[PDB]
Amino acid sequence: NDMKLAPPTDVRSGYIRMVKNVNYYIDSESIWVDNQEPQIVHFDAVVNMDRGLYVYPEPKRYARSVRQYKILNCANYHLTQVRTDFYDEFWGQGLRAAPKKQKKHTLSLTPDTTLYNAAQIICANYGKAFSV
Repeated sequence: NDMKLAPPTDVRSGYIRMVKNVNYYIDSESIWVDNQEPQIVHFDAVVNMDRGLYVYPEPKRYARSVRQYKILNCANYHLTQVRTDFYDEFWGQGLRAAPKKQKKHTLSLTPDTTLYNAAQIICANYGKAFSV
């Protein structure tokens, strides 16, 4: 209490920063385009946080960041949250802790949100070679 964090303002290489959330990044190495349907793209989002989350078995230990596995369908902008892991270092690495069960859901993305601008960037470089 309150265990606040000052998240890094220097962007680690390979990480693509979002406009709306300056602590929300796409991990560039993790991007995988689907072989069967090229419009489907899998990627990790990484969030460096404001406040340590004590999610670990040992409660002296707090996560500095989240790594979330996402699946994006560039045709309809449906975004599936697959998975979430907690890391004790920034940039989704370090000692890992995951929730007891994974909450999974698919959203239909709308304009003017962080996830939707993420999609715009992904689908313009990954699904296809350009935007429209």
